[PDB]
Amino acid sequence: CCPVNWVEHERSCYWFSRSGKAWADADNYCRLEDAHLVVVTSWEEQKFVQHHIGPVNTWMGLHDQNGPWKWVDGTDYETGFKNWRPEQPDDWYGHGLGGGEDCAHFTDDGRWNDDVCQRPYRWVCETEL
Ligand SMILES: Nc1nc2c(ncn2[C@@H]2O[C@H](CO)[C@@H](O)[C@H]2O)c(=O)[nH]1
Ligand SMILES: [Ca+2]
Ligand SMILES: [Ca+2]
Ligand SMILES: [Ca+2]
Ligand SMILES: [Ca+2]
Repeated sequence: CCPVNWVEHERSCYWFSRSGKAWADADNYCRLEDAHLVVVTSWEEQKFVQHHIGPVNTWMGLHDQNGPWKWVDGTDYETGFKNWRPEQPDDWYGHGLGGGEDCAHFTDDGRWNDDVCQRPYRWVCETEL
């Protein structure tokens, strides 16, 4: 029951961009497809997403723009799956672009990093069947 060009996996439909957008734009894009930026809640889901994105920085539906870490669909961050890269998240200001780092993305090895929301990265949308 996924739309055409979406990939079905464990009761979810995924769409993998082949272009980049700033996090807020990627967020708006997913919402307009009645979907959200991918919410990763298991090791199995992480591996599935990694397979399709490859070694490329890719936005996910996890951010801390208004304070504590939140998943875009309300999934609790504290008791949920996490796959941060060691020493991440670090809310780095050293990039000199203003602010810390408020948006999460999969890195080239799949592990997560918090980065500057304005960066154009590829993204993944997810909808639940
Ligand atoms: N402290 C520090 N972290 C860095 C530096 N360059 C990159 N990073 C980190 O590496 C991430 C990119 O993979 C950034 O979001 C930061 O967390 C640097 O010069 N200093
Ligand atoms: Ca999910
Ligand atoms: Ca932050
Ligand atoms: Ca970081
Ligand atoms: Ca950039």
